Amino acid sequence: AQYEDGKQYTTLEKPVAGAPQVLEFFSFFCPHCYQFEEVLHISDNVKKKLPEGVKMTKYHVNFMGGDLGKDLTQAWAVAMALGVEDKVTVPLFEGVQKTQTIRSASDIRDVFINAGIKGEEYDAAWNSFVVKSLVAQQEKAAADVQLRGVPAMFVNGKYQLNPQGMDTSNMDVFVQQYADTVKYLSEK
Repeated sequence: AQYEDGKQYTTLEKPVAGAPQVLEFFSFFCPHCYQFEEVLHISDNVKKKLPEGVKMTKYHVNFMGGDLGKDLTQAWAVAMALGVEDKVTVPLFEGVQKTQTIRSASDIRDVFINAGIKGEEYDAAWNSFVVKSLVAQQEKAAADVQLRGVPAMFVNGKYQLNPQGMDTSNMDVFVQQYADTVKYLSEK
């Protein structure tokens, strides 16, 4: 067929019940994730092609960057709680990987302040139990698919995108194949 298990996607041995419809995992430490987000704009091109009634979820992971990695998962929970993902994603990626000016929880916080989130508001969220449960959700989602690498995308808790089985000679064409594959899996 044109789409084949084991080629553009894989099937989870152990399907995950009640999983988000489209679930993407990343780390601000992850070099391919940087490419996916700032150069390829994967999350965005996927959404443009998702059928109506299909929601997209994006979670940060702990297993890269040690202590700072965990802080970033909590900051990403803060980002989700305040709904400011589209304001902090670029400066966090560049702060960790481009300028390398993010070295501590305080440096992460600076990114939010610079993005116009007020200090009291950031700190309140950071220390909130709503953010604690959002950290819990991120961890549990990754745990449910035995996640050992990023970037990763899962559709309906049963299919895992397989980008290594795609031509990367043209960046535009890779992105649409990725997006079209997600659309296909979504309609499965």
